[PDB]
Amino acid sequence: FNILLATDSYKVTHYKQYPPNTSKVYSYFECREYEETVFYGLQYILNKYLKGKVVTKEKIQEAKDVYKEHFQDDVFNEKGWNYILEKYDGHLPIEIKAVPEGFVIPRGNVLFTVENTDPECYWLTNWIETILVQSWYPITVATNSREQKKILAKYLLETSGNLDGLEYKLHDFGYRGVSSQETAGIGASAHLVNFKGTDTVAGLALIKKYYGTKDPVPGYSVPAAEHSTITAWGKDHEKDAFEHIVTQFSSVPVSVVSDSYDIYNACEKIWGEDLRHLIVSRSTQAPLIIRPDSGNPLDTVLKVLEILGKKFPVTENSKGYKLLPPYLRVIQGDGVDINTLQEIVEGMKQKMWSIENIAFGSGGGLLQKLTRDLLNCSFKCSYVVTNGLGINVFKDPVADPNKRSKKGRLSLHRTPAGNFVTLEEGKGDLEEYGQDLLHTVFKNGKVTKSYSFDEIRKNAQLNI
Amino acid sequence: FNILLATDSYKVTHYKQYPPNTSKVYSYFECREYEETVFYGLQYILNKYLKGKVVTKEKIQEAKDVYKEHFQDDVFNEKGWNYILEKYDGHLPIEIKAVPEGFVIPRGNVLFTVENTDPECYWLTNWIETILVQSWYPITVATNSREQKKILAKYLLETSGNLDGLEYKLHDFGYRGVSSQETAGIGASAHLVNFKGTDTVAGLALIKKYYGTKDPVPGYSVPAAEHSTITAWGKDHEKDAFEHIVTQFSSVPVSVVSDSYDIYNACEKIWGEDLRHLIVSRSTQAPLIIRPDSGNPLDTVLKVLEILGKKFPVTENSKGYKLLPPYLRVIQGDGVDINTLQEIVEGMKQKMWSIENIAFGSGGGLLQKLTRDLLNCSFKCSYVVTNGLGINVFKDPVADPNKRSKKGRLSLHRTPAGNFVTLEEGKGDLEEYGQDLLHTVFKNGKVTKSYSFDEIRKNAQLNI
Ligand SMILES: O=P(O)(O)OC[C@H]1O[C@H](OP(=O)(O)OP(=O)(O)O)[C@H](O)[C@@H]1O
Ligand SMILES: O=P(O)(O)OC[C@H]1O[C@H](OP(=O)(O)OP(=O)(O)O)[C@H](O)[C@@H]1O
Ligand SMILES: NC(=O)c1ccccc1
Ligand SMILES: NC(=O)c1ccccc1
Ligand code: BEF
Ligand code: BEF
Ligand SMILES: [Mg+2]
Ligand SMILES: [Mg+2]
Ligand SMILES: [Mg+2]
Ligand SMILES: [Mg+2]
Repeated sequence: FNILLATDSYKVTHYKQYPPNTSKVYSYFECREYEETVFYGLQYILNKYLKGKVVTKEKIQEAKDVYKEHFQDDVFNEKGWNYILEKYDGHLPIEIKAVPEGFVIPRGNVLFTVENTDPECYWLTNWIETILVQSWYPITVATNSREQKKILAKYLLETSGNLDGLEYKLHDFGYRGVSSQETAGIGASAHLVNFKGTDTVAGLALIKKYYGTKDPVPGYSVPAAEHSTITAWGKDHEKDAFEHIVTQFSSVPVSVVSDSYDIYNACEKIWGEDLRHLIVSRSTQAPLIIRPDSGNPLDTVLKVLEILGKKFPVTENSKGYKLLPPYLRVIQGDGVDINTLQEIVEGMKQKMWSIENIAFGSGGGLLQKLTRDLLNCSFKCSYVVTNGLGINVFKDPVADPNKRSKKGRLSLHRTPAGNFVTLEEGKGDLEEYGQDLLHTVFKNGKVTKSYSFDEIRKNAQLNI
Repeated sequence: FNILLATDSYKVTHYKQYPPNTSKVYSYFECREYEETVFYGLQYILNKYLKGKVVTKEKIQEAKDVYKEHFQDDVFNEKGWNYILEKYDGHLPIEIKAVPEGFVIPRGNVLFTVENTDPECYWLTNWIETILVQSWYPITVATNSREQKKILAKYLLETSGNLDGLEYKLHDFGYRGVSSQETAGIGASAHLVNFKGTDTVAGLALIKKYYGTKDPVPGYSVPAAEHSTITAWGKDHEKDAFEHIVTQFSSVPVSVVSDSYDIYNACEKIWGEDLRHLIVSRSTQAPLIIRPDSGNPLDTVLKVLEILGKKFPVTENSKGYKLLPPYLRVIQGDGVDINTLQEIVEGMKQKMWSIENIAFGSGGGLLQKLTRDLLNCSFKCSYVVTNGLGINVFKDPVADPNKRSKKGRLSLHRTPAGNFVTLEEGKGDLEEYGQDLLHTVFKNGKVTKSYSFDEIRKNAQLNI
């Protein structure tokens, strides 16, 4: 990895475009006006990519050679990079202040600020815009996952009177559905801010290396079938496949995909009659988890529940909702996103089924079908020093008021009613609003303040 | 990186679920039934993740300890992985056959097959499903980027009579808007299959290392401003910023973002009057490229062109379309995806503006707003040998015939009309359709067949 080659190409030319006599460029990130966002993932980027000796003679030469060919021209700021190598032994003269990881912040507030600590390095602040803005991704996954947690909490509480098992109700299925190995780990770690169930193994190492937990691992799985393990037995032998698998995993929870040929027949005839004796004997700690995986997600869940409620003893919980026996549960892992998850839990409640009966698995919906535009994540220059005088800078495009940026030096505060406000134009220095919530997390090549994964989960909790 | 920890958790339990005495699992990838897809990116995966000694005593021990805690149990196949280390020096006993990279193949055809080459490693075929399925991402970037080229080609030909400079008409802006560094390199490389203009630098090194080009680099950029480099001058000095920047880059193309406060004023008054003398003196090889960046994409482009058409000497080309002078162009890089790209060029044609006048930048729409479901990318077991008997396997869910999978040993063929057909159930062996078009690209830890980025580009060309 070479930080000199990890920026937008045009940024290589910006050192020639800023006003002459500029000693400071100060910039910030917001989720510009999903009304509150979980701030998570910066600490990964600081440690992986930004800290320590990030400039060498060799990286400067490599970048010089690449850009000469890429631009067909000599624009690369070799002198500038060489200055960092010589003066700071290749450590970035940059200060970053950030809201603590896990904090839940309303849209349109400063989440982090970036400035150069040496007047020579005025061009560096926005050099690293590209890498820092990629923080949009763990923010958005963390945020969208917690929004699904809110829906789940709401309906579980209404239909059952409590929140037991909430943290295992949305399982990460997204390893194959994301764009790379690196994305898989980052995305999976972001979902684990809110939940404990994951099949995206990549998230575990990332958390362990960059954040840390008191517990051995941040996330858990159970044995589960896929279509190749059912279909390999041949179409006439689905029953043999189910029997083999549940007997193999007789003492732990086991998920068994049941829609290879006909989900309704598998529920009613195979699980519900032929193998019923191998199900009713299971423990509460080792249920059979039937997994439908096709058809309209709502229609299918409701029909599976209807089938099972006719073949197995249903109870009615204290809220008046129907409950399968403890040895039997359902996971819907197909077509799951925040919209369809809401549609399913609502349709269930309508039909008097407890949300206790159901869990969800989500791949693409959870980890891939998200953009930097969902929370309008943007990084803008708001303050510069030119000729030793500070000036408040911003954009305000005529045809789009929603692209207006903030002015001057920024700080984030609690309001008297306990909300948040971002103070502009260095007004936080007036101290009318208690103390700035942004803390220095990076300064001059060093990570200066870290958060464990345990503190992040605590910060990101739901109210209730 | 540890391949033992690079699969969906459930697959760790699958070796216990297959029928007893299974010696072969054979699987395949297709873009299940955007009618044609560019096959690109498997070779990156083969080289980075799968080839060579990918199993060591330490990776086995690492995986063992992680899974013990992740499953709260001993499920991990320590013995099977030890067998691979001991028998093959940690090289994967796997054969992969694939269509050549760059090939443009209709939906619902076999793209690659995977099978184990040791009866003991029947469980390994689908172990590596997760990692290979991520090939969806470069396939989908390459395909959607090629779909945009087809639109650009059609309107450029229609408005101008030729395709000159088509390869620079869609510029990659998506580095900040993807989910990771790795993703950035992968997606940017996929875009470079069709085009030559990129600001995502990460794409260059990936191509150079994994594919190779004749040319020093596969992609090019030009100097361009961002809002920080305009706004840093102060709102009253937008002219000084513009003058400084074009004068710094007087002899190369320069892109100047012009919407910081008022795009229409910037075009009509600042570029069209105050700084006009510095524009009309520029070379054809060094145009000013005005970049609007807000407002309704189509309405803004038309209005911008209308403004410039009144301030600068417009000609009419040989097709009857209006053309700006050669020292002046426009690039629209806000809100660009394949739908809005189509709307703008069509709206331009309607107003008699040559597509020669315009280029596009795209970030999220190009590299991030895409999922594994856009081309329905799926990997399925189609053939197993159990007790020495080969059997053709598939799924066919009742409520979704679009999830039906293919049966048996597969091959890809030309039809007599020169189209593509995928033959099932070993029927390729009958020789009635000529030769299988898949080639062995990986076998037993070695990459056995390879393509340069130049062969890939040539394979991925448009018919035009
Ligand atoms: O939320 P998603 O990204 O869809 O991931 C979840 C789906 O992924 C797996 O199957 P896959 O989609 O690989 O195959 P299928 O379409 O044939 O079920 C799984 O069985 C779910 O169906
Ligand atoms: O296609 P996209 O992924 O949107 O990327 C392209 C956009 O990104 C950059 O600005 P940015 O979006 O960072 O800030 P802005 O929204 O204030 O223009 C660029 O100036 C384009 O507007
Ligand atoms: N455990 C599962 O059911 C699963 C399915 C697909 C992808 C990931 C996990
Ligand atoms: N060169 C550009 O205008 C650009 C803008 C945004 C991101 C990348 C590149
Ligand atoms: F494992 Be199945 F084809 F979703
Ligand atoms: F660089 Be601008 F804020 F799109
Ligand atoms: Mg599935
Ligand atoms: Mg934007
Ligand atoms: Mg912009
Ligand atoms: Mg699917």
